[PDB]
Amino acid sequence: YSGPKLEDGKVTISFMKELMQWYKDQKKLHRKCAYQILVQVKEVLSKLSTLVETTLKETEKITVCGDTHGQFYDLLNIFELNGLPSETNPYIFNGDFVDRGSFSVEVILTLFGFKLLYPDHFHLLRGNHETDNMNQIYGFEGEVKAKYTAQMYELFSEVFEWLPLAQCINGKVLIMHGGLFSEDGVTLDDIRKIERNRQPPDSGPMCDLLWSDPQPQNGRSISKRGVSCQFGPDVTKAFLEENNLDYIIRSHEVKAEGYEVAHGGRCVTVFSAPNYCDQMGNKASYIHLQGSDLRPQFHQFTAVPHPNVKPMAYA
Ligand SMILES: C[C@]1(C(=O)O)[C@@H]2CC[C@@H](O2)[C@@]1(C)C(=O)O
Ligand SMILES: [Zn+2]
Ligand SMILES: [Zn+2]
Repeated sequence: YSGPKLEDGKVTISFMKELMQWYKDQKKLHRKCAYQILVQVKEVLSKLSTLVETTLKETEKITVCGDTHGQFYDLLNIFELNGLPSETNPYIFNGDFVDRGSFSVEVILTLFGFKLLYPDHFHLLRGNHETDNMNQIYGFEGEVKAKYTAQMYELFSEVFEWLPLAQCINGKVLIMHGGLFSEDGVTLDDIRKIERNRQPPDSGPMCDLLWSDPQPQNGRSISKRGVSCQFGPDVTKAFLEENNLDYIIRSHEVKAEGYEVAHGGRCVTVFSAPNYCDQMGNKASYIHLQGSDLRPQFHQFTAVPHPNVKPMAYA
């Protein structure tokens, strides 16, 4: 084995650079190194609140990306366009790192590596795909079994359970993969108190955070997905008012231009998987936010070439 190795059992920037190249070239991280990253990131994640609360000073910025779905080559492209993560270039990836795309193992170990390297500046929130039900069906379990073992997959599942569910920046912008709630009256403190180390329930706020979608019309609707609800602009306004927030950023739906701003400015979607599943033809975006100005700035990008593996090849 001549690939990337941890230094004194820990991730370093030189290791991350070697890993990205190893992966670009379609090579596999030694099972022992993958194991070490999984055990170490589980420890880090298990210490975090369900609601990560981050302060951005007025000179600081942060980049928010939505779903990536195993599109490793597009992930590399985000880092080339926007710079590598660092203490001065923080990232939030908003769920759905795996499944559908056929380089899910490469995406997740790269993201985990950076979480380890910059724990206070590199943020991962759970998506509806960081769950067992979903992985068993949509490729990630298949991909892990092919590249490693069922045992490695079980370890991934355990780590996913520790991913936080939401992140609030400056007490003003709340970020979650899915969206808001099937019931009124949910508070930031309620989110902080969610016992999140589990597979999500079929209902309730942990389910909603991972699964809900905005709708244009006032009210709530039963979701077409068969889980959670669609929520209207009235739901969003009431939630922001109670919680003294300005707006929410969420992901979880493909958008032709990579983003959408709904509810009169209150509910932003960001989606970071361009030409989703080699078929959608959509643009992707990431968002920049600055401490001095938390309004969202959208940066669009398009798909780049990848090796000839079809989406869902391991599904
Ligand atoms: C279909 C998607 C998925 O399966 O995760 C994929 C495409 C849009 C968004 O990401 C989606 C709807 C989601 O629910 O996360
Ligand atoms: Zn998704
Ligand atoms: Zn989703």
